[PDB]
This record gives sequence, structure tokens and C-alpha cells, in this order.
Amino acid sequence: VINTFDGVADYLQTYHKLPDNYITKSEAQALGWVASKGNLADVAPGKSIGGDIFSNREGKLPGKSGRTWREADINYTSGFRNSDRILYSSDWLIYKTTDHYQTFTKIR
Amino acid sequence: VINTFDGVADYLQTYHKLPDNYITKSEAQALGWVASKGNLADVAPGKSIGGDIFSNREGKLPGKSGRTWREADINYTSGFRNSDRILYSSDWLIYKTTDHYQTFTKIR
Repeated sequence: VINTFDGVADYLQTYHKLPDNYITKSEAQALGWVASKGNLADVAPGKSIGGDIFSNREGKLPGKSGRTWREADINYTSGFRNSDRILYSSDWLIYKTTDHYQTFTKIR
Repeated sequence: VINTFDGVADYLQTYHKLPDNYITKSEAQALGWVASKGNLADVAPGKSIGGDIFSNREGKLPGKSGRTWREADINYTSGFRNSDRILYSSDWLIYKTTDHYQTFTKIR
């Protein structure tokens, strides 16, 4: 399983997709994920939430026409989701946040 | 320092090795390179990442039995790595990419 900042970052930039252990929120919900119950590991063992569009509401990440930002959970193993996320753009800029999308720093 | 597409391309085809300013990722990591910190120029001034095996996962580069593909960074001087790479085979076909290995074109 690849779920570290560095592992996922390098996987994205080379292969241009998330590793196989990622599923979107929508897919997780379809498998019976109930966020308020913290049960992702029961209904999808070994998987992490990732791949969803990050709207970048506060325009904190560098915006450009045609650039799309996505997120993925980092360091997740079980229970409620943590506060760690990788943010990656369609042109493979990679940022990280450890504080629930409050601050971002560049890692690739 | 030789770190341009044309300079490295011609060096490879004549001398059949990278110029001296190249080190592999493994060597860089051993010198204290931390990719997420963008610090290669601090721990190895004047050097660029290059020499590593490129697995050619998406079979985008022309494959053949016994042909090995390697990569090297191009145009790097400091900070995080850029998106520019030379791809060279063991029989000295030279390709370039400027978009993180998404597209390749022939230069020698």
C-alpha cells in the first residue's frame, strides 16, 4: 500500500494516477462508508479516500485556466479520517496539508 | 556544467555516459537530498538527478528486447525538480519530455 506523502507524490508524477488503494468518497459511500461512524476500514480494508476534486474555494492553491486540483488522504489506516492530504494538479504540482486544508506547502 | 537537451544529447551519443554533473536519486538521497524540501542544490551544488532506469510503464517509448531506457533531469539549477527530462536508450536513441513523462519526442 502506498499512502505516504513521498510515495504518493512520486507515483502521481510518474504514473499520473493514484495508487490502487484509493477510492473516491462516492465509491466509498456506495460500499457502506458512513463518515459519522468512522467505518471505512470495515467496509473497504486497505483503502483510503482520494481522487476527488478539490474546489480550492479560498483560492489558496495556485490557480490557472484549465488546471484542476484533486485531493487524497495521506497516512490513513483506520477509524475517522485524519487531517493529512495531498493536493495535486492536472499538471502535477504537488502540495500537502496537515491541518485540514488550512495551509498548504509544496512537496513536488 | 552540461545540462541542456542538446549538450547532454550529444555527450551521450559520443561518450556513451552522462556528464559528471549527474547523480542518481539513490546517490542524492545518501547525500541528504530530501525531495519534499527541494534541497538538492544545498546538499549537492552543481549536480542534477540523472542516470536512473526509466521503467517506461506506459510503453510510450519504443521498446525492444535488451533495450534499456534511462532518464536525466534537464535545465535543473536549484529548488524542486522541474518537468524536463532526457530519455536515452542503451542503443542511444534520445527522446525528450517537458511535461513529466506524459509526452515524448525524438531529439537524436
